[PDB]
Amino acid sequence: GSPEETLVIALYDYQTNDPQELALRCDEEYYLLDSSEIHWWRVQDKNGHEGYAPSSYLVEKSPN
Repeated sequence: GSPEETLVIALYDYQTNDPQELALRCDEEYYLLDSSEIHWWRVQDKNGHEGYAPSSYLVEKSPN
């Protein structure tokens, strides 16, 4: 239960200022890709949209 990839939940509706960031929705979650880093958490939407996301305005969801 640690494929180096989990899901997160956006506490607040964070918007993207460029293809670099990923638009987040309140209550919604995304696919965590690069969690090892620390500067910025990389997330991916089920639509194939990825971008840097603030790990601060969100929390880990873990599998199951």
